[PDB]
Amino acid sequence: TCRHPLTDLEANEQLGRCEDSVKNRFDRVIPFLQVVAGIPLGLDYVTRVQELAQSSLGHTLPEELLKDNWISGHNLKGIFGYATAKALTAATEQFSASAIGFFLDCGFHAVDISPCADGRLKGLLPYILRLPLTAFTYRKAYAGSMFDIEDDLAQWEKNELRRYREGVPNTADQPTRYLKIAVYHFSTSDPTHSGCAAHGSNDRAALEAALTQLMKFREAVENAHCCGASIDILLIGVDTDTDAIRVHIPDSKGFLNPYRYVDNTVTYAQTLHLAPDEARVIIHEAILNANRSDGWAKGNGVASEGMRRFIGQLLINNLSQIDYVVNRHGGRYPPNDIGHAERYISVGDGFDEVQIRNLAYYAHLDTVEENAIDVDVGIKIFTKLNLSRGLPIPIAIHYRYDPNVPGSRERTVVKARRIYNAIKERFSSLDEQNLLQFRLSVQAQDIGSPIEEVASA
Amino acid sequence: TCRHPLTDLEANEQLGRCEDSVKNRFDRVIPFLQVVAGIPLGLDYVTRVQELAQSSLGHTLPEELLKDNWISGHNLKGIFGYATAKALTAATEQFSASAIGFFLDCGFHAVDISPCADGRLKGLLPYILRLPLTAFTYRKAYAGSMFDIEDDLAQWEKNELRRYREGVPNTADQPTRYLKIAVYHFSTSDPTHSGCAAHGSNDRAALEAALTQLMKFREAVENAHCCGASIDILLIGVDTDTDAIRVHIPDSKGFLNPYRYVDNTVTYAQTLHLAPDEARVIIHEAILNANRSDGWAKGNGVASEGMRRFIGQLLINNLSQIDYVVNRHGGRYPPNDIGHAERYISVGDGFDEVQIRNLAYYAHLDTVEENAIDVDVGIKIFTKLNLSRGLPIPIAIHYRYDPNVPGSRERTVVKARRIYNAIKERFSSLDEQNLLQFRLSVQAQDIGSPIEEVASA
Ligand SMILES: [Zn+2]
Ligand SMILES: [Zn+2]
Repeated sequence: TCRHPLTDLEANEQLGRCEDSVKNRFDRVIPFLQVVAGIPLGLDYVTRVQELAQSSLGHTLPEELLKDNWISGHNLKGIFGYATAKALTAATEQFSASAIGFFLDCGFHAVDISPCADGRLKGLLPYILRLPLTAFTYRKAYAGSMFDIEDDLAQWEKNELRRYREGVPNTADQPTRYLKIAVYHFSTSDPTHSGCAAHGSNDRAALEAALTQLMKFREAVENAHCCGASIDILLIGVDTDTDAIRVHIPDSKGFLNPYRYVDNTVTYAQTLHLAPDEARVIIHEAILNANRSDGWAKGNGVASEGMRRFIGQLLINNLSQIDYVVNRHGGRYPPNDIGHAERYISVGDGFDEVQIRNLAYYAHLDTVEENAIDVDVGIKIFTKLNLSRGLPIPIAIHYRYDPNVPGSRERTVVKARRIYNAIKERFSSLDEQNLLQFRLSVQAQDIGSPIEEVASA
Repeated sequence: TCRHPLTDLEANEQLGRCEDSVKNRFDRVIPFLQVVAGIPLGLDYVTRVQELAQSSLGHTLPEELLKDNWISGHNLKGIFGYATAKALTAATEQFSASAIGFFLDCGFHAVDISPCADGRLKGLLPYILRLPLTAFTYRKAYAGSMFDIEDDLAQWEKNELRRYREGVPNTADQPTRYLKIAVYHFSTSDPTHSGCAAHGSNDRAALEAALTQLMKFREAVENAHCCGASIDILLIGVDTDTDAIRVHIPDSKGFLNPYRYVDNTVTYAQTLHLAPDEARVIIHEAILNANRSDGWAKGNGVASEGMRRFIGQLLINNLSQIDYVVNRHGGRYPPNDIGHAERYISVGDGFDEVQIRNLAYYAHLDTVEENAIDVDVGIKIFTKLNLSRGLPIPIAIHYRYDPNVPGSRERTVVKARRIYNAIKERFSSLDEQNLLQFRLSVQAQDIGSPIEEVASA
């Protein structure tokens, strides 16, 4: 078990430290609750619980959570909800140009990544791809990578208008394109149970669904606008057991083949014992041989220089993540980490500060009526994850708003409260048992904006 | 009672003929139902009902509506729903460049009108303003003229991108602007009961709400984009009793004063006995005196030539509608026509083919969860309008889709069925009594596209 020459050691250590700290903050709540349940409800109950909470979780608890526990029993569910919300707040607060130039040199003025809403793909940008979130990098996760065409088209139009009017990334005459990346996931160890649940854990079904959505988006962009407007499409598959990516190389015209791809597992295997420059040569030629391969991978021409450079950089970055997983877990995630191990249900736009693998179940929705199935899937997952142990389900309803648009924050807060009430009236049996805990938050759309808590009522 | 020299007589006759035909098609159903209720449920019930329907409504009825009526009683509610749907279909089927040049000469490359969702404002474009619906004219009605800023901003961005890329209306360097018109309504005879129900029938409240929304949209456009991007705003008030408009004249910088306006009632009064050219001179100077007036109407500078020409054309067009109302109803709508007299509830994008005053109650919504209050208001209105007489409430769920975007039609049909089910589960008491009848339809976003019925399940 040696180290790859291209591994980013200090970045790996930093990422591991952040992951460990956040997961520990979320996980230490349960032992504290178990200790609390053994404290008699005497006259010293409140003081003892408060000092124990200060010693364990680093914060105290509101007296309303403990004031009437002597007559109403231990308020373990309320303490759990409060502690989970505090852990999420602490994680976000603790988290809180070169990428644009690199994208421009590769021939793109904007990169749009649409991975699956699976929790195992949450850390796709900071861990698997090592791509920072910039003003021109977007991450819109959907269930089964089934991203919506209309909003992507609107984003494309907005970016093109910005290029035409101000040329913020670059002037409109530059021959750069809009890059849309679709990410599917699969499990090598358990293909039939640990795959994409949106497609019945069928690897090829997820692959073809993502490819079809990419093709539909490209054709919609072509149809909606004239003068030969077009976009570039990229397809990436992630093995959730080893966090290794296979990138489907487009041909000269940009079409993607489900069989023409570069797999980073064999690349890591065959570049382990070489030297940095030689490994870079290896991946540079390997992209070419994969793109020029025949048979089922028959492709017309070869991909552009920018495409190949971008894919090579992606593979080099993913090598560090493969090495990170090998170091931390001996080459494969533990059996508990292979499946669902989420700590809370994220509803709305999600958090850009806690992009950690298998931390939360994300349900991209603006209305419960439109995407109820995501909420039901999350509740079903947490029924086994949490309700089996008797713990309540924590739900963070987070939304982003644009401060430039007048009245946007109030509308966003109203939307958050509406979502909270809709999730309340559904699963009303779980509500009556206090098995659902909520926290509502809003944030400005700018990167690094503070997160503001809002009252549930 | 003489005729205004500027009245468009043949256009008035044509409009009156269409209004009469559509309203008669909708209204003749009830007498037919009353005749049907007197037919004994013998062996000749089906044949007699079918021949009566052919003689009266011009179409037959499905046998399933009448096959089991002998044991289940008269199916008057089902026949009512079917006949109302057929009447709407007949009206739409019967309904089924110069404007762009006129807009360009006035300095606008796109006109966006956002009237109140009141049924009395339904015929605002073809009757009150005489403005045809073109590829660059949009009509987005909202309750209380409370139009949404985000979609308007998206439409502005799309239009500007089209100008920059292809210059379909005109090239981007042309000094034209995007024109946004907000229309509020008021009642002269019954100000406190027949005003804007979204603002408690308060005229000044509706005026200031519309003005505030226009100002918010202008400031949002200014903030979201640099290089001094801006839009033009116009405010119009409509007296639903006489269909007369007062247009608030902007000053040199485009700001609007709630007190600086030209009223078309006094204009019609003072131009009745003059000649066409003299009347045109009168309205041309009247715009100037109103815009230069002082006191509460103090404004900085005078409006541009294009603005004044557009407002003058609007007033000249509205003169014909004032004359039309004077001819048909003796100067004021009948007391039954002053209030609510709608025939069905339109849910979704509405119909561009039946723009007739007080024909339908429109509820602009994509989700019942988001805009439930519109549905409740419509149900409350039709409880007095229809449920008092024992008739069911007819609801047309209509939506528009873009054929260019792949999979758009299927998504739209799914959305229509979802809306239908959501309205079904709400007001379930009305559903169980068969007091809600539905028809679901989709249409391509292009003007003049056919309307396609879809099954409720
Ligand atoms: Zn998935
Ligand atoms: Zn109104």
